Amino acid sequence: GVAFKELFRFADGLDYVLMGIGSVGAFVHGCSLPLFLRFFADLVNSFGSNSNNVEKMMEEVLKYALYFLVVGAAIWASSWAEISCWMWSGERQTTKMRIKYLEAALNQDIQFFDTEVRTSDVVFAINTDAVMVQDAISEKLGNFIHYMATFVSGFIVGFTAVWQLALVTLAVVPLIAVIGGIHTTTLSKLSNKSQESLSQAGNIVEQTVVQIRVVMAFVGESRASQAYSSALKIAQKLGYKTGLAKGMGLGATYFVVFCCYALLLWYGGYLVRHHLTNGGLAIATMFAVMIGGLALGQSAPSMAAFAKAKVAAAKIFRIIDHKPTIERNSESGVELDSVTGLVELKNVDFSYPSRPDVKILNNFCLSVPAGKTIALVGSSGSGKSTVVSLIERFYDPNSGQVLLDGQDLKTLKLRWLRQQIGLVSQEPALFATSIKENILLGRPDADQVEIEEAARVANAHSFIIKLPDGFDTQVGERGLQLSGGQKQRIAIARAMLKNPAILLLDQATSALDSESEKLVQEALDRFMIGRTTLIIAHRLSTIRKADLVAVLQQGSVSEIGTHDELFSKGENGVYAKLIKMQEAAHETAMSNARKSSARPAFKDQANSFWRLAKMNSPEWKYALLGSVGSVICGSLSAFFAYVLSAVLSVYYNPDHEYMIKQIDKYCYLLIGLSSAALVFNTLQHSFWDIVGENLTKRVREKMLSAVLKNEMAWFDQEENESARIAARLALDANNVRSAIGDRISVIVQNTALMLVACTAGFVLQWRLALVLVAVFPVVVAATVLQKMFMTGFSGDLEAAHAKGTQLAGEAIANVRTVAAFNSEAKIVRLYTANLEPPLKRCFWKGQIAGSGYGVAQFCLYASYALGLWYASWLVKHGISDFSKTIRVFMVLMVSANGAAETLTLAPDFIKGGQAMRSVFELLDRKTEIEPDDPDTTPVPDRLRGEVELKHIDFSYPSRPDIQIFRDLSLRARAGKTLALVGPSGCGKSSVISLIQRFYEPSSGRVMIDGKDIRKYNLKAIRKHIAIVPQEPCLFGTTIYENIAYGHECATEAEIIQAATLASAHKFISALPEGYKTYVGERGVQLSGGQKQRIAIARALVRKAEIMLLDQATSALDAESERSVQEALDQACSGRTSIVVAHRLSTIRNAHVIAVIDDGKVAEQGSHSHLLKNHPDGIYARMIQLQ
Ligand SMILES: CC(C)[C@H](C)[C@@H](O)[C@H](O)[C@@H](C)[C@H]1CC[C@H]2[C@@H]3COC(=O)[C@H]4C[C@H](O)[C@H](O)C[C@]4(C)[C@H]3CC[C@]12C
Ligand SMILES: Nc1ncnc2c1ncn2[C@@H]1O[C@H](COP(=O)(O)OP(=O)(O)OP(=O)(O)O)[C@@H](O)[C@H]1O
Ligand SMILES: Nc1ncnc2c1ncn2[C@@H]1O[C@H](COP(=O)(O)OP(=O)(O)OP(=O)(O)O)[C@@H](O)[C@H]1O
Repeated sequence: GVAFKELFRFADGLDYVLMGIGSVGAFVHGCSLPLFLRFFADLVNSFGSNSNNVEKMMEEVLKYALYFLVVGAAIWASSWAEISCWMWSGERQTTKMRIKYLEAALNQDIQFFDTEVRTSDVVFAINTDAVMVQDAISEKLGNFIHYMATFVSGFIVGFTAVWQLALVTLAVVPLIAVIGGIHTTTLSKLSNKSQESLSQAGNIVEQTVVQIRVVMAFVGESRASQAYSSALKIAQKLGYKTGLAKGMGLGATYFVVFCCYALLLWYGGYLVRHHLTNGGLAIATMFAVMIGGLALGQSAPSMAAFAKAKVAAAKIFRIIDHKPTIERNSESGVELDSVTGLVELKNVDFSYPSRPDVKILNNFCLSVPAGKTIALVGSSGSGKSTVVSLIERFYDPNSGQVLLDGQDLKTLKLRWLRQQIGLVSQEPALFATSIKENILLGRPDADQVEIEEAARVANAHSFIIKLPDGFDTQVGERGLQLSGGQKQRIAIARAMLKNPAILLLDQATSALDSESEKLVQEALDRFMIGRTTLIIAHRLSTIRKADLVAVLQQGSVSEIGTHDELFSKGENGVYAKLIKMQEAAHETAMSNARKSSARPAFKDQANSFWRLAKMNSPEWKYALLGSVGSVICGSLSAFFAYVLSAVLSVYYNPDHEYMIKQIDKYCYLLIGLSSAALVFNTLQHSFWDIVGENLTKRVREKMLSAVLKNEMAWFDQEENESARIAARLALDANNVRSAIGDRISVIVQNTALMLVACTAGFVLQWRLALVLVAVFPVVVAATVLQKMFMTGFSGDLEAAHAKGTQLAGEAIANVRTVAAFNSEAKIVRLYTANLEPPLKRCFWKGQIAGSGYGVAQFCLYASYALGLWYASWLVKHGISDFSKTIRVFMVLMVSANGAAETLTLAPDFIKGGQAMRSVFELLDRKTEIEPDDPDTTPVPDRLRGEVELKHIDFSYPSRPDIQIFRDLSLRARAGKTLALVGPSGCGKSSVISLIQRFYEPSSGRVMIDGKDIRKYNLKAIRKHIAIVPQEPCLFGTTIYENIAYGHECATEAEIIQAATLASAHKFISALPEGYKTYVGERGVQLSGGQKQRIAIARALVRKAEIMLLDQATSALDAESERSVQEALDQACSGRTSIVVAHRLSTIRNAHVIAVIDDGKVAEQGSHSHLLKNHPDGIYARMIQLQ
């Protein structure tokens, strides 16, 4: 909360012009609809009280039908200057704010991102705070002068027209506005209890799409639809009451509005027959208070955005001003002439200023000679990037002088000092630009010639030519998503252009494949010529090429020697322990880097309006009562325009005895047809939600029941991942609710007006009811634009500014890399030119949408001055009179307003969603493997378990390049063991994926008991085969269910004995709730070793003859692994087993051990066989490894 009138601090001379015009021109538009009614009261009062002198009919009406065109045409230059000088004065005060919010955050030291505000929010606050400030300069101030103009002019064309009918009307507007306040709140209670329950029943599909490999493995793909049904039966009983609370919520408006014109239109009839008030002045005074009375009601939402503005701007002015203390522009600095790379650190102690007690650096002493290959290889977790983060002078040391040619870092100029030092971190940084721009961030003023040879030295120039756009390829969201080595070599070239004198490299090839890390070292050795070089490395090749090696120890330099002297010490020194931490990062890198790859016209609406509304036919008895209630509220929207009209004819009758009677009908009917509005308005909106929701639940339970029939190969395809399936069941399920439900209640009750409004037109006077019906399109159009107003034109500016935000998103997040260069003037000048095409676009939407509301409020107030011109032309030529003509006119205009307050009450159909394409694509995709196929040979009794593979070839449809299996055959015998091993990670699990029929082999037969797996019912053949997954994640339920999720039915004693045989029952007996303990992702997270025990407890319940054990290791307990295997000795009692593991002691007693090699078996035998008959193979060497 800064204040008001400090938001406008970026203002200049010209923005004090666009707010003068945006205020006065928004004041003329406010004082119009009051000063239109008094040209309407004075018209009818003169048109209707001269029924004997026809000469004072022409020059009276034609005078006031030229005060409508002026009131018309003065809403060109008062609504093409309000809407088009605030939405352009909120683009010269927000856009100049986002520039200074990036000139004063990237120009701020790193410690500001540590002890002040997080880096998670300063990337957030440029997106969410710099929009809700912009909505309080432009729109919600322009919609606030406009109301106080209507409000004050609501009470001066009011209280001086008629005294005593203004005081009564002002005692009514409370009774309306306090009921419209009940209507807006009690919906918002259910609007946040309903969708919260949908987020409860929205992750129940997320606990199946993520774990699809276990759900489709077992039979239970139906029983995880049985929860998603019953978790939405809650979401109807929070949806049925939404209609019944909106049904009475409109009913208590049409009860008060009718029963407050039973008074104001009686008390008007008391005034005329005591000679105080005419007939124009008693319908004008009645409206001009009920215009200005309710126009104060929308002055609160424009006020509420002046509360969130002044506080969400206060988070931005914290960073704008914010004096630093480190001397970046230190023009009282010194300069050198010839550096040599002489770097020394003496008695340096340093830790972070976030935990000011640690001793990360403790008397650090490094001596770097000029032009060497010195390497800092110490223990992990001992800094090992903070040491790099001081030679750059990110921070400042607590105590100790950092020497550079015998000079301190607190002497030179940082703008000049950072130019000599090149730097490559572990992960590089490339911004959403082209290629040459991401190269010129090192040095600005190089030509094209110096760039092209340098990237060729870095071995990047080859595939840049292979790119289609060359060096103008837009790297970022587009740019065909270059690989990590390709991202690496550009940043290597980004330092080569700079020509540094000192080199700093921290884990260059730590995340690169064996192909490109050779290619990097081909470029590094070219770049390490004659330069002072400090490399923290990852492999021995740099260590062998290292000149001098220093060894850290707990924040202290321990060993200072060479590559050979530290190697000659043997295991006496720490250099042998450096090997112990070396290849721990070698093999775990590209195994896990593989895991990143292994884990990854009107005929369009022809039947989609009809096939959709054909499965919506067990409920026709609830949509032929809500159509009855849509006609009755169709009449009462137009019957009210008749009573208000025909009273206005009674006021000009000189018989004060027909006037007491013929008011006393139109007051008693107005109460008698007020009680039959509230009763028949909770049938129009209540029964069009019981037809509403019971379609929507019937669609959500067919989509998930038809996603789970697609093959496993369908499910990892490009768009079918986890976060994109729940979107197709959240957007497509709710956007299809508003297509059959709303647009029968709207299309009918905007026809029940026309049979009652135009009937009064084509009975009383058949000639006036053509000209009004010909101009009847432009009236109902012009009321929609008065209702698209008050929500503001040009909404949702996230889409117009999502491209420019991405450059500020990556720049703040890379604040060490950006400040490692002097690239803090280009990220300013490139944040500019991502705004200049979305700045001119917001301009020309001002000059178009300003006039598109400008004309359509002139064609309304002109078509009133042509309707009421054809009134006096009939009276002058004796074809009609006053009583029939003004009874026609006000019916056809007040009903015309009542039409347009239907289209903006049930919105979102006029291409509100074309999502009907996305639904029927998903319900009607055809599979190739039917998971429950009728007419198939059944499963026999409890079989011997003959697993056998014959001449099998495989290829994933995601990557059909590499063939996995090349004429592979393998046979499990009648129930002993077929334990398999192999090299190169747990990708070997793609043998189990062939048995489960998750995929299809390229050639061969998958025969079981001499019978193919295409000759069984697929759920029936997935009955007898258990499977332990690799990394078990669990369901957000009880442990008692996750073990009961292993059979069709479940009994108590079967769960208890099996978990005891699983040997997890002990600590389960020591848990707080034990079996009924709530686990998953919403409660107690467990250990990975106990996650293994639950998964093994799952598989034992199946009593499966065939069993497929994946990696049962990484249960870090030598006691438990032996004891579980003792039970696993009994877990194969007459059972066929494939056991796939790592440690050879598990397969020590295995019958048939085989090795995967090049799509073929390598060796066949066991422990006593392959060490006897083929002792020179792979099976003997890995025993010495373990
Ligand atoms: C026949 C026309 C010449 C007419 C006078 C016209 O100028 C005027 O703009 C009409 C369309 C408006 C002006 C005031 C409006 C009313 C504003 O005050 C009312 O009585 C409110 C009460 C309540 O808010 C209703 O939902 C709308 C309702 C009932 C409006 C119905 C239509 C109007 C009567
Ligand atoms: N503000 C901070 N920024 C970074 N590290 C911090 C900070 N405060 C404390 N630290 C500690 O500094 C340590 C630096 O990490 P570590 O010593 O494991 O090597 P590293 O810097 O991560 O090496 P690399 O970046 O090459 O992986 C962290 O373990 C962290 O606990
Ligand atoms: N879930 C998956 N979907 C599609 N393709 C995959 C999947 N997992 C892995 N792959 C592909 O298979 C390749 C290697 O995984 P695979 O399962 O073939 O291991 P493997 O060759 O059997 O390993 P091993 O050396 O242990 O025999 C990867 O390059 C990857 O592209």
